[PDB]
Amino acid sequence: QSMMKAVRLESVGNISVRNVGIPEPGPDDLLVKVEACGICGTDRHLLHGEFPSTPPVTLGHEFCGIVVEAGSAVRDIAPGARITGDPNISCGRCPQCQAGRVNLCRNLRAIGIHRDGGFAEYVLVPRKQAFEIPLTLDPVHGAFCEPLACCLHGVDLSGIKAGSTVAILGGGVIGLLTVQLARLAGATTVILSTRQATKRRLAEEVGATATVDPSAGDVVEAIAGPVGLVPGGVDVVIECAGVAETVKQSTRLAKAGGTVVILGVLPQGEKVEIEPFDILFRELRVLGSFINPFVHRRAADLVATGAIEIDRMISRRISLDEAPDVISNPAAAGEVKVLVIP
Amino acid sequence: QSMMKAVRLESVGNISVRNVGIPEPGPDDLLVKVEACGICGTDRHLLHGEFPSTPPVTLGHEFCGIVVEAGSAVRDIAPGARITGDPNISCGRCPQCQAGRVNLCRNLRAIGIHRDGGFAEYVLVPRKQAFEIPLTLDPVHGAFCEPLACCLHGVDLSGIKAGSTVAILGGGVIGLLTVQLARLAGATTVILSTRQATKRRLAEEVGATATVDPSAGDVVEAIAGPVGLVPGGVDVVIECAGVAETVKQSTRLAKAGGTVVILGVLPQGEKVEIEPFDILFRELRVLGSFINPFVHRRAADLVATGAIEIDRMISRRISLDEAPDVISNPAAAGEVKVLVIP
Amino acid sequence: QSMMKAVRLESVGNISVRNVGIPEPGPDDLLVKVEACGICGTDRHLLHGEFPSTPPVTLGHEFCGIVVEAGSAVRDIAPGARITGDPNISCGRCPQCQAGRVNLCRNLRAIGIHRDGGFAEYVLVPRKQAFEIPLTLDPVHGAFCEPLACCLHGVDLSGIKAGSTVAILGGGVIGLLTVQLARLAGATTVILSTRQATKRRLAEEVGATATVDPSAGDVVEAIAGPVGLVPGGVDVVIECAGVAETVKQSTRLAKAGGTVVILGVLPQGEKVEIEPFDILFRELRVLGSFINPFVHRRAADLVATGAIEIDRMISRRISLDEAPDVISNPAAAGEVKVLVIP
Amino acid sequence: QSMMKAVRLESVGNISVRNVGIPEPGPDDLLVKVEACGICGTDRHLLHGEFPSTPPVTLGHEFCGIVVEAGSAVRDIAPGARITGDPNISCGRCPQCQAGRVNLCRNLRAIGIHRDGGFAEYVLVPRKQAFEIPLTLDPVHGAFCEPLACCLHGVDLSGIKAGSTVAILGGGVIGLLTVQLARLAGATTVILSTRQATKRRLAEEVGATATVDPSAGDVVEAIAGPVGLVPGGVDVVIECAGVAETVKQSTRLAKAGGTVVILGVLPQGEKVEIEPFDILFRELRVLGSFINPFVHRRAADLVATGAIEIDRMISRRISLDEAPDVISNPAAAGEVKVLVIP
Ligand SMILES: NC(=O)c1ccc[n+]([C@@H]2O[C@H](COP(=O)([O-])OP(=O)(O)OC[C@H]3O[C@@H](n4cnc5c(N)ncnc54)[C@H](OP(=O)(O)O)[C@@H]3O)[C@@H](O)[C@H]2O)c1
Ligand SMILES: NC(=O)c1ccc[n+]([C@@H]2O[C@H](COP(=O)([O-])OP(=O)(O)OC[C@H]3O[C@@H](n4cnc5c(N)ncnc54)[C@H](OP(=O)(O)O)[C@@H]3O)[C@@H](O)[C@H]2O)c1
Ligand SMILES: NC(=O)c1ccc[n+]([C@@H]2O[C@H](COP(=O)([O-])OP(=O)(O)OC[C@H]3O[C@@H](n4cnc5c(N)ncnc54)[C@H](OP(=O)(O)O)[C@@H]3O)[C@@H](O)[C@H]2O)c1
Ligand SMILES: NC(=O)c1ccc[n+]([C@@H]2O[C@H](COP(=O)([O-])OP(=O)(O)OC[C@H]3O[C@@H](n4cnc5c(N)ncnc54)[C@H](OP(=O)(O)O)[C@@H]3O)[C@@H](O)[C@H]2O)c1
Ligand SMILES: [Zn+2]
Ligand SMILES: [Zn+2]
Ligand SMILES: [Zn+2]
Ligand SMILES: [Zn+2]
Repeated sequence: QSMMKAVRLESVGNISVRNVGIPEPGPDDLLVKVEACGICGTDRHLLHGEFPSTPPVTLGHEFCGIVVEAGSAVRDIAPGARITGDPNISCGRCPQCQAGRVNLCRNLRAIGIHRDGGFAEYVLVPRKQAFEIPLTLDPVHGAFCEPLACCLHGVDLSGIKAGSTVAILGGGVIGLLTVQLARLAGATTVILSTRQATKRRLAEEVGATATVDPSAGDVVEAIAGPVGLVPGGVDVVIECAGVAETVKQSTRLAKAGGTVVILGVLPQGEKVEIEPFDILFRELRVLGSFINPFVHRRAADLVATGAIEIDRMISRRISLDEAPDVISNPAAAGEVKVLVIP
Repeated sequence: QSMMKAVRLESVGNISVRNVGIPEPGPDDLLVKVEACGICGTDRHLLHGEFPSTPPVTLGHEFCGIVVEAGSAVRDIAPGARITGDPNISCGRCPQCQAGRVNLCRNLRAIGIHRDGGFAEYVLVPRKQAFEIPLTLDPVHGAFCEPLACCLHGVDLSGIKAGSTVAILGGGVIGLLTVQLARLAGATTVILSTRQATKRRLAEEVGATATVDPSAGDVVEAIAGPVGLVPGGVDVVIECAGVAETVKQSTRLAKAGGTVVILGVLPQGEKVEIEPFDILFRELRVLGSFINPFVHRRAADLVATGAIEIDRMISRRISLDEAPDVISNPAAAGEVKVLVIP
Repeated sequence: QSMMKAVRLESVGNISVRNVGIPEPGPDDLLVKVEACGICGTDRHLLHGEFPSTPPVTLGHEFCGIVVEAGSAVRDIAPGARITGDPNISCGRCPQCQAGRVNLCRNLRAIGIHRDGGFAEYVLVPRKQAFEIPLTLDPVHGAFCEPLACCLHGVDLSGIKAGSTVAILGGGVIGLLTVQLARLAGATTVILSTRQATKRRLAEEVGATATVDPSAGDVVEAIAGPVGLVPGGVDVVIECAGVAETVKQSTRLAKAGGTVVILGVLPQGEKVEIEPFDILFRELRVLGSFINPFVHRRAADLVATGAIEIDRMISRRISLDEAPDVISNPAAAGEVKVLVIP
Repeated sequence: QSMMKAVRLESVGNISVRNVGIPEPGPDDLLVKVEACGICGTDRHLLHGEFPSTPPVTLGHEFCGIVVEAGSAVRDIAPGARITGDPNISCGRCPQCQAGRVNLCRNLRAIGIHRDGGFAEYVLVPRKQAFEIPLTLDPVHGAFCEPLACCLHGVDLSGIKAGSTVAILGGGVIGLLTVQLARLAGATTVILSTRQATKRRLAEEVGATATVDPSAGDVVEAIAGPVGLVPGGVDVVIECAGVAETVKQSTRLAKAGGTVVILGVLPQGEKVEIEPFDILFRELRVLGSFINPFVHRRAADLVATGAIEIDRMISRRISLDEAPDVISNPAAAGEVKVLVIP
């Protein structure tokens, strides 16, 4: 019996590297030897039961790798191909799915959450979830297609176009990918707010035209106020922090007629105040943006053509054995993305 | 000197019928003999200084009438024509105006607020604000084009289409016109929530497929709950009450992927709680809708073709002399729209 | 061995009723006892090889019926349920599919074309293609969900909204369903052009505000000319005839800023002249509309709620044995839809 | 009496530099000392009566300059300010205008066509047509805001977004500005077809990822064919040549589900063949794009922030006296934009 290492969430709180069998693919699956899988802040939440899951299960939902076996029903992608995986499996038979709102599937299953994921030497990827990318690419770059696709869906919703002004709240990997996607979609002012200096400097290397530090003073006045960066507000605010303060500032940063996109996840049940008078009189749009419906191919192509800076986003590369400790502890100071390389 | 009665807001709190000169039109104005002007809940707010204004000023911004004099620069509408007036004058030179967001003009002036309005025998209407409608029409029907246009802008924003399910919160004139516009835009379920029986019955006569009474139990469960009218939520919620409770219920009535449109005006500075987790995970849209940008002609045409029921919306017809008392007191029990006929 | 009648296209030109085995469902299929299947003009084309197919094959792609067996993997629709079938099976793995353009799937297979269809006592319907509708419904009404869904996609593309003016060219079943969907989507003028009197009268019974006869004079002048029904053109033209003349008139019927939607199928390779100067200077939109992407559930719900008149659309009800003759001959004089009842 | 040179179109065929009075502004006008006015191919058409005009009239509709006098009603832009002018004056009172389709105004008047334009030392610009830009800017850059705004409207219509693939047909100033706007709007492949080598090289300096020469072989195969640049077609084709061949190739370059935008002006009455079968079965959009509705401020801001390369677009700078000859003759070999500097 041929074995492999896998980082397994045994149950809420219990995570370790274990030896498991190499899975064998059904007729519509690909078996993929993982080149990289990214660690997400969702993975920490999954560990502490803050998001649901079906333990025991191999974590990891941000991965790419080389197809080493195809199932008998798969005929258009062969062994040797490189793919990135869309972890979100929609059912195709519920009313959300039949309306094209596949991200809102009521039977949604995610690879790395309800099915064994990418923190392992090998991972099973159903064919429909597999997106082919060039062999000439840097081997780890494909691991970014998933978080990039989430950001691209948000940027699509926002209406950013040539000449837009944009504020992004939060300088994690989502904020920083969003800075880049904002510039690519034509924004000529892209302001990023984040408390860490290192992350502000990185924002500027990957496209931010300015940055602000919310420790240093009132961000709303710094950005939107009479002597701020963009007096009267920006066209688009993208909230990428998932904390009450940034959600709360978002509408006051928007100009009249502007849009707020909520990418950040605030804990369930937690409440934040809005002012409906202002939403009406300034005709705002407040839009939730959830995962990656029909954008994975575009995301894969952006990475394939080198339109996105990926290398500066990688803070660290670790082994499978090191993963449980990194996932069990909070992120390090200037940390953007940690890649698990099996 | 030829005179006329006008209902004048002398200053905050002070309203009475006065004799004023018949205005003489500039070269781009029409002088219109008023056939009807509607009283709005905004008119009560204006009286008590809750919305700003430039007193002393003739109130009334929902009117139609017969052109009796044209200014020298006006050449395409002659004396004898019937028109309805768009009260909202945009400047055309500020950045909102140049972006096509004329409802967000930073120099906005409204007839009946910053300029003498329609509670008078005659009213001056700049040509660009005048929309011609048929002489064969019921003389008072034109007075509804303004509130109808506000509702039409909201319905446009909402995305209601053939087969949509819709909940409307508040059974004033805006709610009830919105019920009708929802059906016309293709909604096959249109549910109206309002506390007054009389207004629920009227809702059903003008297109509501069901009504609910928020006194009688939990509206959210009655509409969206497992054994409610539309289990799982409606496609579109239009909030037309302008109170904290309906704003607050709106998102919980929407299905995943749904839209909330805020038409109702909540007092400035007043705060209401949302749950950002739900907005994100259920990918909601929350949209403010403000007045009547580029929809006045369509609104006038809907009234001209008889697609909207207007007669059941008129609760009472009063004289100029009776107006100060009706405006100074709260609305009567089953009151929908009061028309001032000079 | 239990048998059934099926109308089989043996090969190009060869069509007859044959006895075939009752199919047995795979684990994701439903076996459906057909209550009705509609005959389409596409079925005549399929017979004469003008559209491709994989003979021998049972024709019929417009059907509804009662589930009599479920495959082992199907758990949410049981025997006894009534369903309508979406005949268009998309692959989910090609680039069109992954972009959400499932109607443009490059591996598209249609029930009744590449797979055995509904002109039989029983039909296999993969679960994802099955849409549940009420048992209380008229048994034959479900057979209209497919052509209705095609029309609904066209009407969605057109931008028809409250107060739109609309011309529809061609009074077959597509034109007539489109008249109804135009009114439901809020059009207040809906003009239908067709040469047959009987079909003009029917158009008026199901929502057309006027009709025109292209034999009787210049349709462009009758509709759009200075003394026509809508001087200067309509907002939306929907071409539903599939002949060179209606395609050619479409742009001249549209007002400046208007939209043309092409629903009609003109023979491959056939050419029609446009005037690019006019398309530019009058800023027209010309849009192709192809089948039924993500609209089948909405179509099924419109039929379920009785928002569409179906009974007046049924010209005749025939047996399986009568089908080969009706399909082999051209349509009769006032013929709208012929239903095959097994 | 203080005088100035002006390039005047005396009547069809007759163009020369003349001495005219310096105009005096009405109360809503600005008097602008011209820093630059661009020559357009429309100016040649105007000379030979191919487009209408109201001679005698000063030509020039692509200009910027310094405000030297304000009319008494103008209070927000003072002498000393730099502005670029929107030449297209809409009436605000026709049905197109009231629907927000200001580019389709039926009473449209253009500065440089129906009113004295920018080929003069001074030009009158009504305040609403004046867009302020920075004094720190290169003095001639403002002259590009008008053609840039036309291209921006086209790019908005096209739906180009992050990751789009694009073909542009014609390498004049419109094509080349469109290459730049395509890249800025997020296109990762931007292919430009033009016969002149010099213009292909320039396309590559300002953002084209590839270029093709339609003299060298079949452009449709070179771009969209099985071994072309983008097998199966691009997302967006923008036709910028205004000749029958490029209009005709446009649809065959588009992928299934793609968009064609027609910016190019083909002579009135001239006809080109389309294939309606292909438009339907490949669900294409063919969109006319006409001038600059509500995009002038965004265009001015793109030039103000330096997001567009302007200097490489200027082929030559000439005096007023040289203008009649340049306008009377066809454009020179590698000519992109000629600027008249008074
Ligand atoms: N919608 C979706 O489909 C989707 C997909 C993936 C992730 N997410 C969510 O998106 C959010 C960001 O994810 P991530 O992976 O980038 O997480 P992250 O590493 O937590 O990034 C968020 C960052 O926001 C910054 N921040 C905190 N408070 C702030 C404030 N008041 N103002 C400005 N910045 C502040 C922090 O950096 P400093 O320490 O420098 O301030 C923090 O690192 C999370 O809520 C995550 O759950 C959503
Ligand atoms: N966005 C715009 O451009 C625009 C334009 C015009 C007006 N407005 C605003 O729209 C709102 C409605 O105007 P209107 O003229 O129709 O005013 P209205 O006569 O005040 O109508 C609102 C109605 O809502 C009902 N209501 C109150 N609490 C409720 C609850 N908890 N649940 C359900 N219904 C409730 C009341 O009827 P019952 O007594 O039967 O409950 C009340 O009559 C106002 O806020 C107004 O300022 C906005
Ligand atoms: N896009 C899609 O997904 C889709 C789906 C289904 C069908 N289709 C296509 O849509 C078209 C209509 O289908 P159908 O089933 O309704 O077919 P149909 O029964 O052929 O209807 C077309 C009708 O157009 C009328 N007509 C012919 N020439 C005309 C003219 N010059 N002016 C006005 N009317 C004219 C005819 O009626 P009179 O004899 O009264 O003139 C004819 O009956 C066909 O081309 C079909 O292939 C497309
Ligand atoms: N929609 C609007 O609002 C708007 C605004 C301004 C201008 N326009 C129009 O847009 C068009 C372009 O204007 P422009 O000022 O850029 O004019 P231009 O200088 O005439 O540019 C068109 C260029 O197309 C190229 N061309 C000709 N035939 C070609 C072919 N078969 N394939 C590829 N390229 C070809 C030519 O360059 P080579 O010699 O290198 O081929 C020619 O220089 C004109 O029709 C103009 O009227 C429209
Ligand atoms: Zn689903
Ligand atoms: Zn303004
Ligand atoms: Zn496919
Ligand atoms: Zn106009």
